[PDB]
This record gives sequence, C-alpha cells and structure tokens, in this order.
Amino acid sequence: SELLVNTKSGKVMGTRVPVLSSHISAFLGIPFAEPPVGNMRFRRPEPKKPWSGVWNASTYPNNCQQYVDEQFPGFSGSEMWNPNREMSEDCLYLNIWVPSPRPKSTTVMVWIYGGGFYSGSSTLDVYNGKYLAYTEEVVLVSLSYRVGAFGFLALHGSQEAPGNVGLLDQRMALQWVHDNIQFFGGDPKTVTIFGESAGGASVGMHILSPGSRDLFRRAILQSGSPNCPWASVSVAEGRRRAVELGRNLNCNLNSDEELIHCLREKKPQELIDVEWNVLPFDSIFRFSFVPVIDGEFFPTSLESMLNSGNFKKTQILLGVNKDEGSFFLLYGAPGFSKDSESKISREDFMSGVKLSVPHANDLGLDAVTLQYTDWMDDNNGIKNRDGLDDIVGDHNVICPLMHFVNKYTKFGNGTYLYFFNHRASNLVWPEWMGVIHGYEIEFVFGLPLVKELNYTAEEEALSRRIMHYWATFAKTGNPNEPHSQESKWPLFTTKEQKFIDLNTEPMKVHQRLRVQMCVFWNQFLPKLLNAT
Amino acid sequence: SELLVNTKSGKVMGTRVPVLSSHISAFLGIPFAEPPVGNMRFRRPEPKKPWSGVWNASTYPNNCQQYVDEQFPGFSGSEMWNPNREMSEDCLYLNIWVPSPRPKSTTVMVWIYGGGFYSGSSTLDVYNGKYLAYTEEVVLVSLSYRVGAFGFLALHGSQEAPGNVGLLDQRMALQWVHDNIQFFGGDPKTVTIFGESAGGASVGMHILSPGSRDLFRRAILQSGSPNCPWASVSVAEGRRRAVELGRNLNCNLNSDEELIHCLREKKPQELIDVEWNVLPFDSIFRFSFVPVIDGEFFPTSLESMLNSGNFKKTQILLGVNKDEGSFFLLYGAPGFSKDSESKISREDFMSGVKLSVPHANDLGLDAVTLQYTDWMDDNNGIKNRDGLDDIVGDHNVICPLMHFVNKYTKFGNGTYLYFFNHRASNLVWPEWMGVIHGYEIEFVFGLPLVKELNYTAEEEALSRRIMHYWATFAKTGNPNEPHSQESKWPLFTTKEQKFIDLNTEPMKVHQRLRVQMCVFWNQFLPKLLNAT
Ligand SMILES: COc1cc(CNC(=O)CCCCCCCNc2c3c(nc4cc(Cl)ccc24)C[C@H]2C[C@H](C)C[C@@H]3C2)ccc1O
Ligand SMILES: COc1cc(CNC(=O)CCCCCCCNc2c3c(nc4cc(Cl)ccc24)C[C@H]2C[C@H](C)C[C@@H]3C2)ccc1O
Ligand SMILES: *[C@@H]1O[C@H](CO)[C@@H](O)[C@H](O)[C@H]1NC(C)=O
Ligand SMILES: [Cl-]
Ligand SMILES: [Cl-]
Ligand SMILES: [Cl-]
Repeated sequence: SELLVNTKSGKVMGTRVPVLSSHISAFLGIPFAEPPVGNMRFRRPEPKKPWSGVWNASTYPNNCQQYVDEQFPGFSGSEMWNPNREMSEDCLYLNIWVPSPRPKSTTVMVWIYGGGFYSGSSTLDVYNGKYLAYTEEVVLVSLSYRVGAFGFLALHGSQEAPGNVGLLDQRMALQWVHDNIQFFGGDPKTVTIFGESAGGASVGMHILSPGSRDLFRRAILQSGSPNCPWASVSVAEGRRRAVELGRNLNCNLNSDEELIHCLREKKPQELIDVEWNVLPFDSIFRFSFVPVIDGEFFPTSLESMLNSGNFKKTQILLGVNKDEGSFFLLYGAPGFSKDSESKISREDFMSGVKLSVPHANDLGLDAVTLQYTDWMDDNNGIKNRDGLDDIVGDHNVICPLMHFVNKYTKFGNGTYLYFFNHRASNLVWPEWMGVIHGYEIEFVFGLPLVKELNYTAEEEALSRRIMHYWATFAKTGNPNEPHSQESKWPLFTTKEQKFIDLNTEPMKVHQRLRVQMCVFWNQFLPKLLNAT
Repeated sequence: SELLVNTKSGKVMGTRVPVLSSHISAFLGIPFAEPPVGNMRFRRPEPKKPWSGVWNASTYPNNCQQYVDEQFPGFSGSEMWNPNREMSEDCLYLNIWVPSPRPKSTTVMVWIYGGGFYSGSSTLDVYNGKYLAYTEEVVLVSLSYRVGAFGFLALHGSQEAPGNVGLLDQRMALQWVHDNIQFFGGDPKTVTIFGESAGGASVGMHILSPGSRDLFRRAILQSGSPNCPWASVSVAEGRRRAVELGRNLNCNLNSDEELIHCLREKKPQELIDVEWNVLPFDSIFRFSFVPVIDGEFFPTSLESMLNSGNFKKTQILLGVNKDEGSFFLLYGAPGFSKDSESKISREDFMSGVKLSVPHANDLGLDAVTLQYTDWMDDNNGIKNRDGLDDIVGDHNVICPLMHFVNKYTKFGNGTYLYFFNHRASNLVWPEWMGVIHGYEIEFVFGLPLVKELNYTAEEEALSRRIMHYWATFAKTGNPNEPHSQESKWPLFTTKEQKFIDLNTEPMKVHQRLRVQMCVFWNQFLPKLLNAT
C-alpha cells in the first residue's frame, strides 16, 4: 500500500528500509528509459515503454559500463567509488527514498553523481539516500546516466552518435520525476537538482540548457561547474577523439556510419580499455568523453550564454573543498604517494605543472610556475607539493566555479557560496591530501549520523547542519531558517562576494574566495594563451 | 709647497680647507680636457693642452649645461641637486681632496656623479669630498662629464657626433688620474671608481668597455648598473632622438653634417629647452640622451658581454636603496604630492603602471599589474602607492642590478652587495617616499659627521661604518678589516647570494634580494614581451 505506487509507466513495489532506529520507504532501480543497447548505443535515450504487472523495486539496479579503478586493490578509500553492482549497458534507472508515512507534497532533491563523465554509480554506499530523506523529510531521488564513450561519444552531424546523450539521460530522468514524483509524495514544482564534480558541472549545464530549465526549481553544485576546463569539448575535438577511438580498435574510419557501426559491434570493455588513449596530451584532471558544445543542448558557447544571462534564473547554492587537486596528483603526477608525505622535488614540480595545464605553451607554463613558486625557498618539498595541489584545484575546480558564480549572480535570484575545509577524523587517505575531492559528500548524505562509522560528535553535528542547509535551501531557496537564532549564511552578492566556511567551528564569513589566484586563472592566463 | 703641485699638464695651486677640527688640501677645478665648445660640441674630448704658469685650483669650476629643476623653487630637498655654480659648456674639470700631510702613495677614490645622464655636478654640497678624504685618509677625486645632448647625442657613423662622448669625458679624467694622481700622493694602481644612479651605470660601463678597464682597480656601484632599462639606447634609437631634436629646432635633417652643423649654432639652453620632447613615450625614469650600444665603446650588446665574461674581472661593491621609485613618482605620476600621504586611487595606479613600463604591450602591463595588486584589497590607496613605488624601483634599479650582480659574480673576483634602508632623521621629504633615490650619498660622503647638519649620533656612526667599508674595500678589495671583531660583511656568492642591510641596527645577513620580483622583471616579463 505505502510501498505500492502506480506510475505513468506502470506499477512499482518498493521496500521498507531501516534508518537510524526508524524506517522509510525505498523504491530502488526504477527504469526511466529504454535500455540503450545494441543499435541504441550512443543514441539519444528513448522513454521507457510502460510495463504490465508490478516492477520489483526492492534492489539496486546495475551500474553503467565504466572504467574501474584498480590502483589500490581492496583499499576502502578507492573502492568506495567503484561500481558495487554488476556493470551493464542496461543501466538507466533511478532510486527514490520516501519518508514514512508518505508526505502529501514535499520538496524533492535529485542527486546526479560525479566521476569525470567517465565513471560513477547511483548505488554507492556514500550516496545512500535514506539518512537525508529521513532526517530532513525530503523525497530523495538518485538518477543514473551513461558515462564514457557510451554517454558522450560525439560525432556532430550524426543523429546516430550526436554527443551529450548522457546529459539527455539525466534530463529524461528529470522528466520522469516531473511526471511521476507526485505519486511518491513529492512536489514536482519544488525539485532541487544537486551533484558533485561532473554531477555539479551537469547541474550547471541543465541551468544553461533551454531543454532542461523547466524540469527543476533550483540547484546545488558541489566542486564542479559547467565551464570547467575538463567538463566540455568542441565538436571538432569530440570528433577527433571519436575517430581516435575507432583507430585504436581497427575501425573503418571512412564515415560516421561505418565508424559508428564498427564501434557498436564491440563489447563495452573493448571501448573502456582504450578510452584514455584518445586524450591529446599527457594530463591530469582530463577525461576523454565529455559534453560537446553542439549548438543544440548548448545554443552557443558557455561564456556567451553566461555573459548574456541566457540561463535559468533562480537560486543556487554551491562551493568547493580546500584541496580539490590532491586526489588527481596522487593518481597521475610524479612524486606523490599515498604512503608518504609526498614532498615534491623541483623537477617533479615542473613536471606536475605541465601535466596540470597541458594546453599551455611554454610562456604559460612559466607564468603558472612563477605564480605558484616561492623563489626564496624553491627546493622546499612541502611548498612544492602544496603549490602543485593548489595549481590543480584552482585551475580545474575553484576558479572555474568562481567565474561561474560571478557571472550567474549578475542575473540569478540568490547565490549561496561555501568553502568546505573539514578533514574527516576517520579519513583513510594521508594527511598531505587535505580535504579531498569528493569527501564532502559523506557529510551531505548524513553518514556521520551512523555511530558505527566512527565519526566524532562534532562531525555528526556538522553533517546535520549541512543536511539542514541543503534541505532548507531545496525547500525555500534559502539555506537559513529566518526567525531562528543560528548564525546566518549570507547571500553572495556582486559587490561583497561573501561566503562561509563549512567545518566544525563556529561560522566565519569571508569575502572574495581565492580572488588572487582566480584573477590569474580567469583573466590573466587566458589572455596570455590567446596572445601566444 | 704642499698646495703647489706640478702635473704633467702644468702647475696647480690648491687651497687649505677646514674639515671638522682639522684641515686638508683641496685642488678644485683642475682642467682635464680642452673645452668642448664651438665646433667641438658633441665631439670626443681632447686632452687639455698644457699651460704655463700656475693654475688657480682654489675655486670650484663651472657646471655642465643641463636642465634645471624648478618644481619646488627654493626647497632644499630639490635645490641640493641643482647646479650651484654657473653652467657652461666649458665644464670638463676635476676636483681633488688630499690628506694633510700628503701621503706617499695611498688609495684613490674617483666619484662619478649621477643624474640620469641629463644632469649632475661635481660641486654639490653632498659631494664635498673633504670628510671622506680626511676620515679615511684617501685621495678623493670627483670628475665631471657632459650630460644631455652635449654628452650623448648619437649619430652613429659620424665622427662629429658619435655618441658616448660623456663616457669618454669620464675616461679622459680617469686617464688624467692615472697619469697625475701620484703627484698628489695617490697610488694610480689602486684607484676605485664609484658613482650613484647614472654614475653607477657609468661605473659598470667602464667595467665592460675595453678602452676603460686599465684605468682603475675596482668599482662601487650605488643604485645603478650598466644594463638598467634607462641607461642605454640602440644606435637606431639614438639616431631617431637626434633627428627629433633637430626637427624640434627647425634644423636641416638632410644629412648628419647638416644636422650637426645646425645644432652647433644653437645656444645651449635652446637644446635643453626641447630635450625632453624626443622621448618615444609618456614615461617616468626615462631620459633622452644616454649611452648608445655602438660597437666601439661597447664591442657587443651588454647581455652578450655579461654572458661571455667580456669585462674587467675584479672586486665590486654595490647595492640599492629601499625606495628607489618614490622620487620619480613624485615628479611624473598622477596622484603624488610632497605635501600629502599620496594615497593612490586605482585609476591613478593603472596610469602610473603605464608610465613606469612604457615599452610594454597591454599583456605586459596586465602582468605587472597582477604581480603588484592585492586583489583582496585593490582600493587601498596606501597599498596602491607602495605597489607603484616598488614597481618603479624594482624595474629600473633593483632588478637590473641583481641581474648584473648575478652575471658578474660568475666571472669576477669578489662581490659585496648591500641594501640601504635607513631613512634619515632630518629628511625634508615626506614619509611616504621612504629611503629615496640618492639619499645614501650623504652617508657615503660623511655629512652625518657635521654637527650643524643635525644627524643623530647613530647616523654619524652609520656614516663612519659606510665610509670605512667603502674606503677599506677600495684599499683591499674587501670592505672588512679581518683580524677585527666587527661582524663581517660576507661575499655575495652564486650559491648563497648573501647581502647585508645598511642601517643603524646591528648588521643582518640576508639572501636573495627581492628574488621574487626580480624573477618577474629579469626572466618572465622579458620573455612575455619577446613573445608578444
Ligand atoms: C598521462 O596522463 C595521465 C592519465 C591518466 C589516466 N588515469 C588512469 O588511467 C587512472 C584513473 C584513476 C581514476 C580513479 C577514480 C577514483 N574515484 C574517486 C572519485 C572522487 N574522489 C576520489 C578521491 C580519492 Cl583520494 C580517490 C579516488 C576518488 C570524487 C569523484 C570524482 C571523480 C572524478 C571520481 C570519483 C568520484 C592517469 C595519470 C596520468 O598522468
Ligand atoms: C610625465 O613624466 C614627465 C615629467 C616631466 C617633467 N619632469 C622632468 O622633466 C624631470 C624632472 C626631474 C628633475 C629633478 C632633478 C632632481 N634631482 C634628484 C636627483 C636624485 N634624487 C632626487 C630625489 C628627490 Cl626626492 C628629488 C630630486 C632628486 C638622485 C639623482 C639621480 C637623478 C636622476 C637626479 C638627481 C641626482 C617631463 C617629461 C615627462 O615624461
Ligand atoms: C528574487 O526575485 C524576487 C522577485 O522579483 C525579488 O523580489 C527578490 O528581491 C529577488 N532576490 C534576489 C536575492 O535577487
Ligand atoms: Cl542505519
Ligand atoms: Cl666642516
Ligand atoms: Cl661564486
């Protein structure tokens, strides 16, 4: 009864799940699209045909086909991000957590996982929706979308492999929520989309895309924004990378039709095995198959859209972590190790700069080096390590997001900006990595509320504050409860540019997040590269 | 007897002058060249024809023809730099102070006044050599040389106005010292040349020029070096500026001989009246007529000479003042005033940057602006003022000198580097100007030893320390008296790059003088300009 819901696509039967000494309802693995298999590989998604009978929605679906990390086999800190279910191209499903008893018409939050557009799953332990749904009495949805070449192979001109189909998967799931969430006790007029990393970039891309704007109310972006250097490519570069994928698999490169037909004959893992080979440079924080600026999903360049105010005008809440860069340095740059302090020699520093900014000429690499080198002390392995960490995080995450936040605030209806700088007491990664890319998510999803997970009492309190900010924002457009006597998170404005730290300490308001470095990344360096 | 000296050019009668509580011998206004007047204007100097009878050397000579500063009429802070004797093209004379009784063969120090190559006089109060000669028992010489167009009009190819004749004036005075100083009790084998501003540049130029190297033993350079951006021009630019001077004065421009013939008919003040109009830019710290890189005084470019070690290898002592820039900003940049704290608006900051780096393109100016702007606080008028002050000092004096010091020390025989950062207690210029271009000179010449000048006891001690460093370096190639127990001024080395502060506090040793900004000015910005 409470677990039996009739949707426009057919009936579903959910499951009663325990959560912090209570219970809520979960509907796991609801299909929202036709399986993008066989002749539908690389194609825009199609709506799921209605089914007869009762869909058993008591277990998580399959995860999409993706590269799996084996750098640290069995290590919890990496394995928590890997698919925990069987991989299949039959992967377009969503999950819903509903408070018990069912609300009449409550605020909806829709989670979009990150993972560089090449990886990610709705089913990770860290994305478990039950704590946030129960604690804040929201209807929490997690969608899925095709990643890698399956979601973002782009042969512009072709209707068979147009690009951005992973973004259209997200949209089709949002359309399903719009059509069906009322039957689960959600208000389709009060849907907040939120996501981290490529999920954060995606949230911003739906803000930008006209075809998406009317499918959600407001938006939260975590450590990602649509203008990130890794988050899109031109149609030309998307074409080049698709052809290089064919060449890597002895495909007929004569035409789009022959190349696509060849690529459709391959087992998914044959694509995944060569996926990294199509990148133009040795690089870190760069991903092969990402959204294309196509003229359809994106009418024009992102910069012209941002400048013109051509985007959904609403409220946004967004922010970054203190050490976004460290994970990518561990996995891809010389001298870093998870088992040492990773003091970086000057030689390794210069090597990391070139990997971190692979599109730069030598004059640009000199500019970056000078900006992040203390020439009184250039052989200090700690300053070299932290300098490189800052380079990666500033260029790839923080300054793109600050450029977005400043353009958006000129036209939007309310901006709230945060700086997450809490290092978790039980982190398994070494100290030098700081506050890592991805590690605010466990706080957003309420994991510190689980006593078995061994967070401190102050971390539980921080998680509860963060969940309440996010949910109050979703409900109202403001993370603050006015008439309350808690410290107030101020609006980010064009003039004062305020933001807060998120950590276990009493609130601090600051201004101009990393302004010095972001002037370099957002204004000076692009001018240097456009001149030379 | 003591005051009557027979030189190789004729007899000279000096005068007995009081110094503190004693006396010494002064030989003032001794001619070392034929008057460069009439058809000899712009020509290389020729040796002074010997005279019969006794030259009356009891009186300071005339000053060379030069622009006179009237910004602050009657103000001691500016008038102390203006000619204090009648100006005349008949101005190639030198002054000698001899200890009494006359020494056998003692250390010689030859002062070369600065003034941007457009101004300066051997006869200013602040250059009175009696205190140094008496206190340190050296023979102190001050020379003169033609400034402005009279010294540095350059029509390369012409033997009538070849350029660099002011530098040749200085050389001929050095040749005179070489030939005659033994008759005044000086050792011509132990001559130290020293100078400030254009005098410091000149000293470095005599180190570089083969025709100069055998006329002195070692060198001191104060707030100027031969590679400074204001200190020389190419033959094409000197020619351009010489033609433009003619155009300003309705001269025949058809040939070198016609132009020179025209310019030799003008009264000296007619040339001076338009001197500044030939500069290629609105600028500050740029001067119209300066040494040319001609292939004769300078065999090749200054950089290639420094790179290959094509220069005199000896000991050098050299340094800079904390606030080299402030004087030039006061005189030529918007927002500055001697009667206010001169807080600088952002608009005036950007104006000053363009005046300070006149040769830069827009990308270059953006680079300088970013390097010196605190973007957490860009509307702070104090920071804007101090930023502009650092830009001028770093670009024009400090970083060029650090480039010279690093290149020279690769081949030289001993380098001693100082940073003068004492603000005089009796300064008449306002506080914002700090430690001003030129204001270490009074300490080098022992003016704090005169009680009537109102220096503190500590400033007298500092002057005595500096005089002793300068004189002991001149005698031995090392400013320290070994076997003594004062703190030791260490050799600047390529590896450790040590320098000392010069102030009233006990001596501190530092390393890598303004290394962060001079990487910018010496390596990154010139690479940017050369690519753009
Ligand atoms: C020559 O150029 C180079 C090219 C390469 C090509 N890379 C490879 O072959 C291995 C890929 C490893 C990905 C491992 C992904 C592990 N998921 C992690 C994720 C996040 N936080 C992590 C934080 C840590 Cl601490 C460890 C793993 C993390 C936050 C997310 C956001 C993500 C982007 C993924 C994901 C979800 C490598 C080095 C180079 O130099
Ligand atoms: C917009 O810019 C422009 C501005 C103008 C108008 N200004 C001019 O023509 C020059 C006036 C300066 C002469 C003032 C000479 C006063 N001597 C001074 C000297 C020195 N220390 C000083 C320190 C102070 Cl505190 C004041 C005067 C000083 C140390 C020396 C080294 C020197 C270079 C000169 C000299 C000896 C013209 C064209 C422009 O483009
Ligand atoms: C949001 O829009 C409403 C409606 O016009 C307006 O009253 C309000 O001031 C806006 N808020 C912000 C922060 O711009
Ligand atoms: Cl639980
Ligand atoms: Cl006296
Ligand atoms: Cl050395």
